[PDB]
Amino acid sequence: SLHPSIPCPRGHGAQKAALVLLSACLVTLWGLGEPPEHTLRYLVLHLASLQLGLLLNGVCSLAEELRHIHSRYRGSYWRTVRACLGCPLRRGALLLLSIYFYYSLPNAVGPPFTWMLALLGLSQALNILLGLKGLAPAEISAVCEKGNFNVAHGLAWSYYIGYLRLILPELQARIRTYNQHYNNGAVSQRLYILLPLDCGVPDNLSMADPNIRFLDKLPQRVYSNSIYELLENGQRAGTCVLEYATPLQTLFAMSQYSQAGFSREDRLEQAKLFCRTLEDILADAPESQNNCRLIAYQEPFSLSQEVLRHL
Amino acid sequence: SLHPSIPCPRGHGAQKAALVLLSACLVTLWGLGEPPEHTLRYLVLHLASLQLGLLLNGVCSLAEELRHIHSRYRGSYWRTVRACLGCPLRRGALLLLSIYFYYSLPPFTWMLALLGLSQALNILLGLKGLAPAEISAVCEKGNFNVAHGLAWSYYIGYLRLILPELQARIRTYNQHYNNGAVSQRLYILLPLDCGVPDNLSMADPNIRFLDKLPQRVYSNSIYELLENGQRAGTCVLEYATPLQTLFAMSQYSQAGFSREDRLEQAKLFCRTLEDILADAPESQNNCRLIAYQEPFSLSQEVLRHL
Amino acid sequence: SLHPSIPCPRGHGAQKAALVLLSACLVTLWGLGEPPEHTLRYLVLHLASLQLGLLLNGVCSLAEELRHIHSRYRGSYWRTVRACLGCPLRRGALLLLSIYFYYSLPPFTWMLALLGLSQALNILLGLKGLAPAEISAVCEKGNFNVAHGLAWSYYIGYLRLILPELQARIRTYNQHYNNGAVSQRLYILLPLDCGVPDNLSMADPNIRFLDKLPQRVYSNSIYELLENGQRAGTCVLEYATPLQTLFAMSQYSQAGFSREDRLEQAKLFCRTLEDILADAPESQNNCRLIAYQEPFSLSQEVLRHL
Amino acid sequence: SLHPSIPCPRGHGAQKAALVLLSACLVTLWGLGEPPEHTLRYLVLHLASLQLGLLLNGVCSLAEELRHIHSRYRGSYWRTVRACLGCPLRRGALLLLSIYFYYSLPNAVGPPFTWMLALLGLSQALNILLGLKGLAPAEISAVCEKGNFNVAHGLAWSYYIGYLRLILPELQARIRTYNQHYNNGAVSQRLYILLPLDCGVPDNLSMADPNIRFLDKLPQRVYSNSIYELLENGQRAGTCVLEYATPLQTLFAMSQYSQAGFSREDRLEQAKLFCRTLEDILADAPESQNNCRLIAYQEPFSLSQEVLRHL
Amino acid sequence: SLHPSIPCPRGHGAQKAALVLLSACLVTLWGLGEPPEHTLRYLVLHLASLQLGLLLNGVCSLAEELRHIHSRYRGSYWRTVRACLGCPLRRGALLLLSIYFYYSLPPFTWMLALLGLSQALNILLGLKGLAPAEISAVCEKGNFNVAHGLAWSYYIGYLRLILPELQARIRTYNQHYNNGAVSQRLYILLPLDCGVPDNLSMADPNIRFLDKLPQRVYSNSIYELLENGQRAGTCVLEYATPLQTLFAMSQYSQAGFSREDRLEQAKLFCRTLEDILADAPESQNNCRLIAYQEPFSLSQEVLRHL
Ligand SMILES: CCn1nc(C)cc1C(=O)Nc1nc2cc(C(N)=O)cc(OC)c2n1C/C=C/Cn1c(NC(=O)c2cc(C)nn2CC)nc2cc(C(N)=O)cc(OCCCN3CCOCC3)c21
Ligand SMILES: CCn1nc(C)cc1C(=O)Nc1nc2cc(C(N)=O)cc(OC)c2n1C/C=C/Cn1c(NC(=O)c2cc(C)nn2CC)nc2cc(C(N)=O)cc(OCCCN3CCOCC3)c21
Ligand SMILES: CC1(C)C(=O)N(Cc2c(F)cccc2Cl)c2cc(C(=O)NCc3c(F)cc(F)cc3F)ccc21
Ligand SMILES: CC1(C)C(=O)N(Cc2c(F)cccc2Cl)c2cc(C(=O)NCc3c(F)cc(F)cc3F)ccc21
Repeated sequence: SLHPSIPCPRGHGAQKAALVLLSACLVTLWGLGEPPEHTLRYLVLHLASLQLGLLLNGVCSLAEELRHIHSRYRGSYWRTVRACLGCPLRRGALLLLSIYFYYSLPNAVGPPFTWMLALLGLSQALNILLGLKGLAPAEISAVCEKGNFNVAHGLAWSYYIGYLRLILPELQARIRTYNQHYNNGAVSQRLYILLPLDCGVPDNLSMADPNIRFLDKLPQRVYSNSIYELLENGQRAGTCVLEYATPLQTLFAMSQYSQAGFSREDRLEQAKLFCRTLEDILADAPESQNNCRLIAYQEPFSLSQEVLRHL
Repeated sequence: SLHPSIPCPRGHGAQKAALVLLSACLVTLWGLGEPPEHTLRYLVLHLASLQLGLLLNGVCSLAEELRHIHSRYRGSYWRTVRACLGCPLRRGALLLLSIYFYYSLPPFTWMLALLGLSQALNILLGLKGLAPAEISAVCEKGNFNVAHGLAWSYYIGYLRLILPELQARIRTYNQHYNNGAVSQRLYILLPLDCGVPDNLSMADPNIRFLDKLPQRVYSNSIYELLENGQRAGTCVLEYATPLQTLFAMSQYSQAGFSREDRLEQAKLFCRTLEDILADAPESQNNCRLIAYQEPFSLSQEVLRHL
Repeated sequence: SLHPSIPCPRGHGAQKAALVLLSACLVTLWGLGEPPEHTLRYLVLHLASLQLGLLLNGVCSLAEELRHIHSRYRGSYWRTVRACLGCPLRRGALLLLSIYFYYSLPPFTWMLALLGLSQALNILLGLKGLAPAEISAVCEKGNFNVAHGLAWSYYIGYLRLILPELQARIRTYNQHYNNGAVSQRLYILLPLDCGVPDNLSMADPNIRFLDKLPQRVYSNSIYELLENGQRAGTCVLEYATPLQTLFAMSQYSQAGFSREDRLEQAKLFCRTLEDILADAPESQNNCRLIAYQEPFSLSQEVLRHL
Repeated sequence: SLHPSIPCPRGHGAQKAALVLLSACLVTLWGLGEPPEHTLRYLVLHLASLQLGLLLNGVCSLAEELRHIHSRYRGSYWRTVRACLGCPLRRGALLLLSIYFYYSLPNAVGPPFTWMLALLGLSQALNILLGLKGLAPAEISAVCEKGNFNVAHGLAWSYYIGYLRLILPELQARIRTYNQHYNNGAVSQRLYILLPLDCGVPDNLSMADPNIRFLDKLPQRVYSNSIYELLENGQRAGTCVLEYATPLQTLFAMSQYSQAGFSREDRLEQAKLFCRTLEDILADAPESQNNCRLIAYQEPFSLSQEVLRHL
Repeated sequence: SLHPSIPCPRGHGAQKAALVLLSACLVTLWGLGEPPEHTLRYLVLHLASLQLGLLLNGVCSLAEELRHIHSRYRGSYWRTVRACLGCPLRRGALLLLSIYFYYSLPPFTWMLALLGLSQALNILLGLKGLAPAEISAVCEKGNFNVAHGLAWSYYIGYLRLILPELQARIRTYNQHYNNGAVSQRLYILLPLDCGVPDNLSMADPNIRFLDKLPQRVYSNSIYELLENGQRAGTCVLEYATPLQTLFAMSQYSQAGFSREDRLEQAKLFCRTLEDILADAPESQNNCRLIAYQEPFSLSQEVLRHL
């Protein structure tokens, strides 16, 4: 909600679509009136074949993982087996069910047991070699945003743990001291962290818009926060402690280099994700309680207008 | 390499396994000896079913992304369809070819309904789950890991700004004071357990603080290294704060960052910091990384690198 | 009564629902008018199958606790069997009667093997899930809560030691001072959001710190109760520290305790603390519990109870 | 590990036994060689009946949870439905599967759809009213321990957050200062916390055993901690900051009161669980960086011997 | 956008031309409707002949690089074979498959000898020469250009080191100058004709040299911009010395750098310099590129950008 261009967390729309598709398929099956015994047997055989294919792919992965057991898996074999096949005992039970219900049940549509196993191994080898069973970017994004497999996650958490959680307490006291000592307008008691989505972070904040102009270094493990006054049609509508977000600058510098594999599309994606994650952390932090305000913006507009409307 | 516990980049053992499995499958198919027209039809049907399942999964993902199209994909349907279904042209051609072969190769709509029901059950319950090893491999290949971002930010923000002047400051200190020669390399420690005391001396009594390097300010601390009570050497010891941040991430509940994930990302962070510092112009053998896993004397490990 | 958003203890709505379901079942069996012998035979068979499934689940539980027998049950097999199978004599008699009826009522070993397989599948995959509402009801009934312990500790540890002396010290401060006299009741605030600032001024500027009560010392404070900028009274304001403890528990990842559970336990803590203080011999209406949920004027809410 | 009587966390042995039983059942089925389609159909129908019974139980639970919607569920029906029927879409899909399979598949042993529904409703009503489906205490304890549904966990976390986390940092400095002043042996730099499993906590630690005697009050929120010395055959072999665990005292007081429903067997179980939870928290917490040691004991034995052996 | 004569990056017009050609071929095949077996056999034979010709060309290339194996490829035969034969596995499989079709489809040795002779004549006389358009496309695809190196060196050596301090020096001179403030940007001139005078006075009398910026001895210059004989502003004009380097390169005979190539590389240099400066962190709109070619008024062109 910081900016309309920042994505929201993934919902359960896929589950709802799956439920609707299941209902439609059930309605079609009831309408056609085909025998249900064949339907159940074929569905069980299909699921058994899928489980056996997953087993074969997991074994193929285990073949390479066995050389990583000493380093990535603390020298334990059951850990590697679980990482290759998911839950060990549940998958084993599913495999036993597959074996029992394929070696016994009739197979009108499907190969015989050992011939089916050979053909399925051939198909799995073809999938591994040619990469047919790949992951579309939607699934990769969902996995990344579910298990927190990102770089924006790391950058935002580092920003909170290292810088914000350290200056948020003393910020109010220092602002109050500056207001009391110097009787020359008023200063808002919240640091406004700017979040340029396009990751364009100049070293000089005043160059973003001439209205934002530096006024004074806020008096004081040595944090220097330059305060800026906001000119509205040439008149100072107020002043505030304003600064950029350095993780966005590090994201941009990551995109510049060639040892990152981090392109402009990925840079913008991570900028949006970092802004959202920092919003979450600051919303649910004890230090950030009417203390700091995030101002996310994408240049298509003047910065002073948004800073003032948030003021 | 950096440490025996640090996982080396993934090898091609999966390709060797695929080759072995392909050889075994060819051997057994030749042994059984059945006409290949039936095999071809069955395999084409299998790929057709797999492609139809992928299409249904993409349809569900499209229904999910209908509410994120305007923000994630700049409000363009082409990007959303490509994200949910892979490459548009390639996947579309593959699905069309599979459908044509499926219709040509000898119930017609009943099979489609059964396949749709099976895919809906797979998506809802989650039978075809992604194994943790596959997820880790994909994330590492695509640089979708937290440690990569943390290490790159560490290099860009702190290392790149102090390494050029570290040698100059060390030389100034050496020409300003003597015995006691400080090493010209920043010995960055990488404790894989991620338990970092706020002071080196607290972590190990064999390590003593000596002085502070001359200096935004960048204060560095030169430490005394002890052995049997005698000073063996002095180096600019400095913990890698990204590991402390990983530990704090694992502490909080909002991160969803488990201890096993913490150790794995510590290993990845050390490895990618090695990779970054290997080719970094600012790194000219003036910064040596030390990785140690307590099952230990830290001072002995530091000296072994001297 | 304490707050509209605090859940009252569960009544017997499930009993009414069961009665309605039983009445509907009687109505529908009367409507069909099926012979009762077959109905009874099938009901007994279903109950025997459920008993056998419970027996197999208890066998699996006993296999699990065979290694815990030394600690959980002090090396006693009888207690282990009772824990894994409920009442020993009653469950044993019920299982024996069910087996006898199943043998008498008209495959036998095939059905037993299939029932064992079904129970193994239920235990492995986890089809027989537990409803979260049922889990919450069981926890509330059997005191398997966290807020229960939190509130009992807060009452026993702190309230029980200050409530007798709070009125005496309030009176001492009243006679020491002059005319609005401080209220002789403790207005313990209970912010259900669990976000407690260290100072009341930060929570609400209209509330101001005024003085400290005279004294193993409890430094209870006396605050200015400003309405429209004028002091309408004086009393002792004191946050509930178990709320801060629950907040810190929700913050950490080593608690298995989420924000939804945090609000749930704040509700339960307020409810059971009020229940304890209602019957507390030390409490003689000398401490008034004030609770609120932020959607708010704190000073006006406090003045309402004044 | 602290004491042989403290129960270890539940392992996956239950699933191991389940897999063993499944293998035995599969072997038995293969030996009998009954028509596999009959077995699969019967299993599907049994699972459908179980799902329908769970649906009826969830509906009955909702019938009482709906009156708590305004307070316990923040006034939302979706929350109540989710809390009564588990995951909404997954449970709905399972229910639709059960309905479709029962309405279509033949059943040699099984009532017709409406008559089966009536009989299952009667059985569910009987189970609810009479409590026939009695939850054995072992599974109740397993669920409570898995989901942190025990007062011991809350008391341990409160003990850590309120008291230990505020004194453990400065404890080392205070002990070092006291050692600097009074050179009259040396005091251990680790706080020892006594855990009486019998929940018998006297007000004075000295009266617990003659060999333990209070020496001096450690100089400093008043965190006055009394140091105690150990009389090994009349000699002060060691001295340390020793005190009881007040959560165990509160547990004993709870057991004394009749308004807690907190019996003696439950008191012992909760004492053990509190000890183990505090062990875990101190093991992983940063403040307890080899700063505190827990001495858990149960009187069937001298306390001083255990304290010395831990020293 | 920098200049009308600056070429845009190569598009995909050839893809559209191929689409039109394919459409015409499909239309004529549908119109004629000749049997497809002969068409397939002829096309397969033609493709196999093309593959065999490429194989023979690669064999000759390998015979050439048998002496460069130890210099260009560090003494590894596999890299040399890949260089002379494209992707090893893909092209090897293509050649094997083409051979398999060629043998399967029905003299044979005479055809192979004739194909070898045709390849020998193609290589010796260079019939399959690379048109300059294809060479330019490959160079712009793989970034094989003199302009690329020149612009990258200009950015990394000069612009990246003077863009930051230029604005500070300009601000100092602005709060040092009594009388029109100088612009805060570097107005780099990019004369596409590459005829650069040693001074701006010779370029146009309407532009006057005024002063030297305070100072690495970069020592930029500030000029007077005369409009109608009166000063309209002052900017830090500064030629692009890589253009002079390109001109001097074209002058000499050892460069192999004709005037056409000189103009092409000047245009490419300007385009890639703009591309680099667009994403350059040091560029904060403090350096405005100016390009101009006489079919001209330099002073008016500079005033337009103000
Ligand atoms: C960013 C690189 N990085 N990635 C990861 C992962 C870890 C690190 C890392 O190690 N950084 C770091 N370590 C230092 C140690 C010393 C020293 N003397 O030892 C000196 C340094 O440079 C001053 C140090 N720096 C760089 C600057 C750091 C701290 N800092 C930040 N941080 C971030 O923005 C940020 C981005 C991301 C992502 N995560 N974070 C949080 C860390 N913003 C600041 C704004 C102001 C201002 N407005 O004035 C002043 C600051 O510094 C004053 C505090 C100095 N204290 C710091 C700790 O205690 C000793 C010295 C600010
Ligand atoms: C809270 C953590 N925790 N969870 C469980 C379970 C057990 C404990 C625990 O161990 N607590 C504890 N033990 C101590 C021992 C010493 C010592 N020197 O030995 C010193 C301490 O700190 C001063 C001790 N503390 C913390 C302070 C505690 C008592 N106290 C509380 N109570 C709670 O908040 C609370 C929350 C929940 C839930 N349950 N409770 C009841 C305990 N509110 C207070 C408000 C004031 C004020 N502003 O006026 C002053 C207080 O105490 C001043 C000194 C009184 N003391 C002196 C020593 O004897 C005991 C009494 C207050
Ligand atoms: C839903 C439905 C009816 C369906 O559409 N298919 C696709 C399909 C084929 F794959 C193959 C042939 C026909 C159809 Cl029609 C399917 C498959 C099975 C099954 O058991 N496949 C086992 C199996 C193979 F068939 C080939 C193989 F190489 C390995 C393997 F392990 C069950 C039900 C279905
Ligand atoms: C696994 C297997 C073979 C099994 O062991 N039983 C136990 C059992 C009975 F319950 C009932 C009779 C015999 C057996 Cl033998 C079972 C039941 C069904 C079934 O459909 N039960 C519907 C159903 C009822 F019959 C009575 C009722 F009150 C509600 C109800 F919902 C399917 C498969 C099995």
